[PDB]
Amino acid sequence: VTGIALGMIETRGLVPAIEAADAMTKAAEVRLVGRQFVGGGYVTVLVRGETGAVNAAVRAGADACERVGDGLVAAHIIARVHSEVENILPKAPEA
Amino acid sequence: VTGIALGMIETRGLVPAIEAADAMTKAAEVRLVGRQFVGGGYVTVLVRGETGAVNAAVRAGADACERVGDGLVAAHIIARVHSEVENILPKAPEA
Amino acid sequence: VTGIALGMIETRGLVPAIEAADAMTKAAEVRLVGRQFVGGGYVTVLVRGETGAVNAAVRAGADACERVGDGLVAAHIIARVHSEVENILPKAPEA
Amino acid sequence: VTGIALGMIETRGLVPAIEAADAMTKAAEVRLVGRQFVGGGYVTVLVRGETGAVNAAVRAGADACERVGDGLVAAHIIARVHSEVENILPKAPEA
Amino acid sequence: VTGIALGMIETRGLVPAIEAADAMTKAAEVRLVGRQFVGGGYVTVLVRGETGAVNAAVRAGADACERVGDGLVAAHIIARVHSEVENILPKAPEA
Amino acid sequence: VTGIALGMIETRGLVPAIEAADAMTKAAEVRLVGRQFVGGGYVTVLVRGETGAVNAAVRAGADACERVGDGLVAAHIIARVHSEVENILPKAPEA
Repeated sequence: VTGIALGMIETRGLVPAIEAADAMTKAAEVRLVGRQFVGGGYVTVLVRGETGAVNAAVRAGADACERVGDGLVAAHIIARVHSEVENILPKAPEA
Repeated sequence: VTGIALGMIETRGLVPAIEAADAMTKAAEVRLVGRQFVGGGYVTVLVRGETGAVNAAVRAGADACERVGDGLVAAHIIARVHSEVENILPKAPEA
Repeated sequence: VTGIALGMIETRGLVPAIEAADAMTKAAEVRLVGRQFVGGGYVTVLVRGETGAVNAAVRAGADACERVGDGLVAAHIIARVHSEVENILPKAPEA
Repeated sequence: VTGIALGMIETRGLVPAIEAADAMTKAAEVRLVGRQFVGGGYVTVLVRGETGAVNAAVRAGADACERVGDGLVAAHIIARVHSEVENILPKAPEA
Repeated sequence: VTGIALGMIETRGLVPAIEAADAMTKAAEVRLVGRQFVGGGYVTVLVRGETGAVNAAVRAGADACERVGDGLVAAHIIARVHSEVENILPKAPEA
Repeated sequence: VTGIALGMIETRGLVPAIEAADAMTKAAEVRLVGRQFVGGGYVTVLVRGETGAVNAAVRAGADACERVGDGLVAAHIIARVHSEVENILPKAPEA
């Protein structure tokens, strides 16, 4: 796979997170690299790919959870992070 | 057992979670694979099975906690996740 | 002791939790098997016994904390959980 | 020292907790056996002693933090817990 | 250094905490002995010194963060804690 | 690199945090030294540099997340912390 764009969707609840997480990977060719628990209820999900692929993922992921549980927080794409920032980005999630 | 659909119910409180967790397994043939603490008070419960089995579980689990403690958050079914997503799904809960 | 019913009281604060925890064990013959911190402020307390014993525990535990600190969240009894669910139930609390 | 009554004060903030914690021990002869972080912002402080000693502690501790930071949550005394309950009570706090 | 008074400022956010933490040490001769995360968003910062030194620290620290981020929670001085209470006070923060 | 000014942006959500984190490093020459989870939903991001560099970073980082997810909390610069304070500042984030 090996694109490096970043898709991110932030939710309130893990349940919306997991639909997001899944609709995203069903959408385009992304890699789910992280699911984090931020405290306070937000959960983020994070996937990497090429730019087209990651643009689609997030769109699809957005309108999939927007009404699941307590809903969507943000949904956002950095087509190319800076190497400085990959030091806080996970490689693969913790199962 | 070995179905792979996913049942998920998100709650506010562990106490509603545990009724959910139990009414679900009493309902159909599902496996309780996870109970997670999301921070901020939501707790999720997660079970796997075949599709029929997991459709029933969640329905039953929903109307069982909807009035327990602080109540139900979401209740949702992914009849078939993508392997990318099983990397954040637990296999069995932590006792 | 060795009943298997379940008593559960959910609170907002540990202080209400501990009165609950104590009035419960003073009430009937239950075993305090868990005190968990759910994040977000709820704390749950959990005890096992026979059915009569655990019915009484919770009643007594309820009206004991209902006005302690930030108060009672839920109070609820599963006279018989399913073995699937004992995989998230603790055996004895962590001191 | 070795009384076994229990004094408990629950706060919103550690800062009110620490004034409580200190005014309490200055008040009567109690032992500070625990300071716990409950998540969600409440912090509890817990001390043991004889009954007179622990009655005074809490009174003094109450009106000492009631206006510190975000304030007092509860303040409560179990003159004698049940041994079942000492399994969730700490022996000495974690420094 | 080795005074034993205690300065404490509680905040909502780490960012106000860190300005506090710094304006305090710039103010008088205190030792930053702790920065704790209380859950729920409050963060506390804690410094030791002589009494004059620690009185000044906190004043300076107060009006420095009162408008940073989500702001100041409390700000408070125990000129002399009881040894019972030093069992919950850290010696030096965790970097 | 090796400046020692400090840039800090506090957010509500990790997703705004990560845009901040990235726009900052794209802005000037800073080092991302930390991303912390404060509990309760705030997340902070922290970078070091020279003064000019770190002034720019934060400005850029501010108006980049102000509308991402749940948004910006604070945004703040200590051109020179005190060595006492570097004992709570991380050296490099945890990946």
